[PDB]
Amino acid sequence: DLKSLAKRIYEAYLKNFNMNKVKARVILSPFVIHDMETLCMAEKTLVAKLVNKEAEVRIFHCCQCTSVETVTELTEFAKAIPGFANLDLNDQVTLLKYGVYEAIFAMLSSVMNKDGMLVAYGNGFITREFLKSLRKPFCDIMEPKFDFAMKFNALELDDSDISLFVAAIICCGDRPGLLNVGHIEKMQEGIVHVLRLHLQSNHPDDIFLFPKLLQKMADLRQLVTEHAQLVQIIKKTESDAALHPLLQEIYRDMY
Ligand SMILES: O=C(O)[C@H](Cc1ccccc1)Oc1ccc(-c2cccc3ccccc23)cc1
Repeated sequence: DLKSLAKRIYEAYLKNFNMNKVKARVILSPFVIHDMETLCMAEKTLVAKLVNKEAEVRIFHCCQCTSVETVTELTEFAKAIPGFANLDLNDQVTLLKYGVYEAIFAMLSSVMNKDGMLVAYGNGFITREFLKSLRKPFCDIMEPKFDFAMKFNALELDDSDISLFVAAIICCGDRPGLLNVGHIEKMQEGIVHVLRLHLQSNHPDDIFLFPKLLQKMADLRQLVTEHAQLVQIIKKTESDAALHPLLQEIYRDMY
């Protein structure tokens, strides 16, 4: 009843996300981008988009491409959440608008380790060092995300846990401008119930796992606000680039 919903959500997650934590950890052992030199050759194989321009922009263009891919996937996933489809159109869109970036960063942790992160479906590996060497303000984009990932990854969740977490992020009753707050809260109530009990079953060796995750939720909301603004800065300060149209609509006057 509760069990089943966890199965249905986990399977939806498995069908709809190209990257998951089992597949990432397996990979994490091909091509390393660690300096401007190795970056260029990376751009002779991996990235088929910009295919000069300032290195900082090339990098984060490639990053926004993946954001958009994930927004697509999160939409597919959400449709498979029992009940989601039945929400008002405008609500489904508002939930995803305010939800996707929080969920993006949650799942990004899966491909990050203390050295760097998998990129482009796990065929690239850009070092944390390298990113930290990019000119301001670009060297300050990914650092807070690695910070979050190291704390998240310490909880040692698996995909079954993550799938329910991501569902709970999306189905959140307090996003600004919802119509049927009542119904979304009822949905949230159900999922969060399943999540807490699931964590207790799956990880009986950690009493406080569920509360730890609620704290991570708080962390991600702050992480997203900070990201929105640093994005805002870069839009004003740098025009050599341009933000993807779809991301422009998501970022718009939210936080
Ligand atoms: O939001 C995102 O998609 C990423 C963060 C992320 C990283 C890795 C995986 C998932 C998400 O942040 C971005 C940061 C910077 C730019 C960007 C690039 C070039 C020109 C720009 C001009 C103005 C504003 C922003 C510009 C795009 C996305």
